[PDB]
Amino acid sequence: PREKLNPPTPSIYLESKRDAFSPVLLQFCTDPRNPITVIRGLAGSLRLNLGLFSTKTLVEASGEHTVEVRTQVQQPSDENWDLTGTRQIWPCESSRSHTTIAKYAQYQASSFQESLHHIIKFGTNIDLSDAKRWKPQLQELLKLPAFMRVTSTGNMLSHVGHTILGMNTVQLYMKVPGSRTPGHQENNNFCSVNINIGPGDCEWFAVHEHYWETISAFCDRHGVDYLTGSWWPILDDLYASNIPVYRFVQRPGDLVWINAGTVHWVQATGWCNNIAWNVGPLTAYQYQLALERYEWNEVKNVKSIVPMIHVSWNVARTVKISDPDLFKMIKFCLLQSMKHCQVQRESLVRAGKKIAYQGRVKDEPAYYCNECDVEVFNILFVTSENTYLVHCEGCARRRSAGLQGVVVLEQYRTEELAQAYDAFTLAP
Ligand SMILES: O=C(O)CCNc1cc(N2CCc3ccccc3CC2)nc(-c2ccccn2)n1
Ligand SMILES: [Co+2]
Ligand SMILES: [Zn+2]
Repeated sequence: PREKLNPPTPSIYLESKRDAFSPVLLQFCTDPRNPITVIRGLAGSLRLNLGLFSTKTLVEASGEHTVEVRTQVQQPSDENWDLTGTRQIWPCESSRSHTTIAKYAQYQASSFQESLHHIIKFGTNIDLSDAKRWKPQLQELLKLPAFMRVTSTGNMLSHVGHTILGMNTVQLYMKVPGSRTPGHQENNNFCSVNINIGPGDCEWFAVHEHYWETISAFCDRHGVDYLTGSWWPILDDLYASNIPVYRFVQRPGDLVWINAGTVHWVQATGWCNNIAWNVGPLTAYQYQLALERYEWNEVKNVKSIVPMIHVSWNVARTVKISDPDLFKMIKFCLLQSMKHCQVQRESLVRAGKKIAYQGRVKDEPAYYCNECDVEVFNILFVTSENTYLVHCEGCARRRSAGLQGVVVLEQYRTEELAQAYDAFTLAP
């Protein structure tokens, strides 16, 4: 029906700072039945100074900061045309270039005044990770309830132990009308927090995680990579497949919570800035979706930007988990991980290959394979290309000389993992 295919937007209006900090808010935002939530009056209720994220303030703060520009043809939010302008298509291609905040600002400001073109420029992926450079901005985001913050005990990304750019650091987007964010799910299905600084609106579209394989099938049919390509759903295709589509406007000061694995796309209707980062709540729902996308990525040779094995061990070492469903999932992941390390050690020892203990140091990143981008946990196959390259076991073995010239390192002895694992118990 027309009613079921156009579901109402899950919405919250905070009348007070107290309601912002209610446990009811966290349960509403993370409810699997709410794929996306818009929190009206969030900035006002928390007295957030969003002026700190105004274009004028940003220019003064770091005018020469790099902006990744996406050049796009301006089109209505429910349209994406082929080159002839006669039919709708899924692929939504852009050109990628670079400029500065100061220069993008002048373009943003000048277009805004002139309104008082066919081709537009979208200022993307602006990196607000530098804690000194963006101190007042980042400090302002400490006013949010804990579950929404960049860093918190209940956020899996706060147990990584190092920076994951754009996930546990804030990204800024500077927009003019028509600036288009193509359809996607977040890295490893992690939740996202997005605030419109404004002065104008953003239009949002979203589909429940449940339907993602159908959207992936459309992408394949229309010649674009679902996981890594740039695409814009044809709404009529979605409706013809009985897929409900959420549609709403995000006004200045409104916070959008993108729940785990929600497929979403966005278009600026006015001139505005957006800020965003990811959160991974420590729930069975989020953890399951994170691990299944982790496994699917490996099938499809796509890098998992969240190193889920590394993360699961860190969580197990420090966090008390009381939910039996989530505990079981983490416990299983850890046991599989120990077994996988063990198989590698045994085959290395059978081959007569030496393993050196390397250990871990503070702030050390998690490693990925240079050839296939898979997470490489604990047992590292290392080659000298000063410059060292890490490989997974398969790719190391595949080298023309096999393991000749490859040094194998171990970052955690069996006993280290066994002791961490044994201490990880279900909390009362
Ligand atoms: O419009 C907004 O306020 C939110 C923008 N969100 C974006 C924006 C964004 N990009 C800027 C938008 C854009 C425009 C045109 C082509 C490609 C892209 C992708 C990079 N990428 C991502 C992304 C990437 C990987 C995993 C998860 N998310 N998210
Ligand atoms: Co995104
Ligand atoms: Zn590999």
